[PDB]
Amino acid sequence: CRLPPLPTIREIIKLLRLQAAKQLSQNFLLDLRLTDKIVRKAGNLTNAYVYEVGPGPGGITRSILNADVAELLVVEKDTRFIPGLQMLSDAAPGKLRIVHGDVLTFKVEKAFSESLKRPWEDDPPNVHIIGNLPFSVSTPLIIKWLENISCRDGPFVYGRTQMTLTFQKEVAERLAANTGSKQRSRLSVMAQYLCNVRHIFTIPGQAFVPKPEVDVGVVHFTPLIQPKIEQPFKLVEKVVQNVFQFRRKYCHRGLRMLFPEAQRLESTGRLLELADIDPTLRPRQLSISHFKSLCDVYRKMCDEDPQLFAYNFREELKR
RNA sequence: GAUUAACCCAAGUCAAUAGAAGCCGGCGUAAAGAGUGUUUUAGAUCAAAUAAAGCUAAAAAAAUAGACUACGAAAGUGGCUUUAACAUAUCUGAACACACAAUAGCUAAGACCCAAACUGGGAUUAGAUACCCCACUAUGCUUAGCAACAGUUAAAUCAACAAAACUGCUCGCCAGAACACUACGAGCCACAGCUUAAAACUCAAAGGACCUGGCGGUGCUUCAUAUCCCUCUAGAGGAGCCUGUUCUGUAAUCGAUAAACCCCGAUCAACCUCACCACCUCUUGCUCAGCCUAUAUACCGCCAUCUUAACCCUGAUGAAGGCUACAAAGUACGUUAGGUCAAGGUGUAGCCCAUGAGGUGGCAAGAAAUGGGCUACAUUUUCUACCCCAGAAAAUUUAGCAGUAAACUGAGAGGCUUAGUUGAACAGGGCCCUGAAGCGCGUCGUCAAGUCGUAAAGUGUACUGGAAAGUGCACUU
Ligand SMILES: [Mg+2]
Ligand SMILES: [Mg+2]
Ligand SMILES: [Mg+2]
Ligand SMILES: [Mg+2]
Ligand SMILES: [Mg+2]
Ligand SMILES: [Mg+2]
Ligand SMILES: [Mg+2]
Ligand SMILES: [Mg+2]
Ligand SMILES: [Mg+2]
Ligand SMILES: [Mg+2]
Repeated sequence: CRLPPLPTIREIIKLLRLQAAKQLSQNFLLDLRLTDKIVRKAGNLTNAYVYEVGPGPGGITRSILNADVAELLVVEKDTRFIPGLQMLSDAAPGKLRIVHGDVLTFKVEKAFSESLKRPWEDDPPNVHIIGNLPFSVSTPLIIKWLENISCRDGPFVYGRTQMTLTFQKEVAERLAANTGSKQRSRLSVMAQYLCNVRHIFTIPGQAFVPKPEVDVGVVHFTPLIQPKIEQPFKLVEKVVQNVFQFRRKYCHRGLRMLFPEAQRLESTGRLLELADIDPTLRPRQLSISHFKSLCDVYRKMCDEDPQLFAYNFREELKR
């Protein structure tokens, strides 16, 4: 399968009409070899349906097409790259389906046929997502898709679709952080009670043609058959955010803020005691089972008190 | 590895192992010396502070003085008054004694004007501003808790680099990488994660200071900037023939005349003749015949192409370096599948029932777009007399630069060489490129190495869920 040569940075500057190399405001991975590595780590893609986000110049696109995919849905925001992607599509007829639009609003649930939809408890449904997006867009995207897994909608109408996304090295570590680690944070819990998350490898900044001052991690997500917390996404998000707002103080200092001041002291204690959270646990020392306990007790407290779930302590400190 | 020869020791040789064999050397940068004061058994010779009360002026914390450099052990202290008040008559000596001081990180409560990591909300490109605006947390606040000392500048000062080297006297510290790596395990946790280590082991290094450089490099700056530009000046497209290329067409050549014609120049086809096409004939014949058929892709010739050290000083006699003019170390021929067989040769090959000699017919093209050439092209003209006061007729390109362009005459060897006459127009800006110097920059990556690809700013720490890095707090130049 012969494909067009990859565009060098010269052609890319000419294409974006910048006429210089220090005005891109973007970093491109123009190394087909690292992209081969990433597509290898994404799994066995033979006759797979790949939803590739943030195509850009097309190193990831070329790497994926080199693997024997069936359909490769591309979603590009910029129109200066559609010409190159159209040349790629013509070089490999029938495999590249290009679309123009934002990945944060694009509806993947209708993109692929309904004959690929496997049940949730069965194997991942032969539909993969691969992404090298701006880090300013991959974090909202992963939050949105985590909500989708919690609701079993969106890209996960086909089942437990696997994701391979590039994040910043720190963000990737935090996504794949263990209990007690110095990178354990909100993002770790939020990703980990819904997915098996693996930080596979780190690409140094020197490998990107405009070299960034950061490293880039590649992280693989596989939705879990049995989520570790069976509560609504927004409730878990609220609990985790209030726990982790004070990362270096005891866990109760952050949990007291879920309740109005009037009943802060007694309600916080009731929460902790109907859970079994030792109040000397600092937030990085809480496993997903501690958060499951807190979420269950908090769901109860909300269900016998309607006003609670909408409470925001800063809206009460304003007055 | 074998073999030859050599070397050492020798009734031994020498592989392994183990001993013998070593601190009066150093601690800014290589391993090793500061938070401050007091005391301490011994050893040595060197016998504008601080705390209290009160009080305040401009706008709680203190402009001017302060260009001052004082007080205090250090951290620190600079609004006014008053009261207390600023140890000690030799030095060294604390992990363990007493006082202070600062730096992290958490824990309890408390205040909250203001600011503010995180967290929400609003506005913005066409991955918006990461950056603007609003609100409000942690936090910033307040408590209580977790090398010394004395003398020297004499010497060769002087591994270098810092910060000129020194002695004496005392304490502490230092004897490769290695403040290496590693979780047998332990604690917390409670099946899967976090925190916590020395030693072995391995190696011949590790470490410190300095120097040369090299980029077959990168851009720009100014001017000399002549050729080349650009401007500017003066002429050069229509018509008729002849040539170049293309397409179309034929069996074929609208091809040539030391070989026709013409007898003004030239010329087209000529029934010349050679050349081409289609048919035939001749044969030992011309004369041991006949062809200009090839070759300089044979040489020669003629043109053209390309290539063509020493000495003396400086750095402590280290790598290393050496300039000032009102002068401070510098001086001494080949090459070519080249063209030319027309003003010229010396050879070599070819066919010899044909590459020779004849005969019968045909052949005589068409069409465009463009390239080139030759003629006539006038009123500032043409004809006569005269040699200048008469009468009759009717777009690219080439040069420029001066006796040049343009126009007009003569002489030659027989398209080329020389001698004359008349005689213009324009004449301003900038470059390529060498010349003359100056500044800066600059000193690539990756999957298994290429049979790989390509040309205000910082340092920490904390949080970060719109993180290709941002913000907050404290510091540095
Ligand atoms: Mg023996
Ligand atoms: Mg040291
Ligand atoms: Mg003392
Ligand atoms: Mg505020
Ligand atoms: Mg001492
Ligand atoms: Mg003819
Ligand atoms: Mg003949
Ligand atoms: Mg020749
Ligand atoms: Mg942020
Ligand atoms: Mg910072």
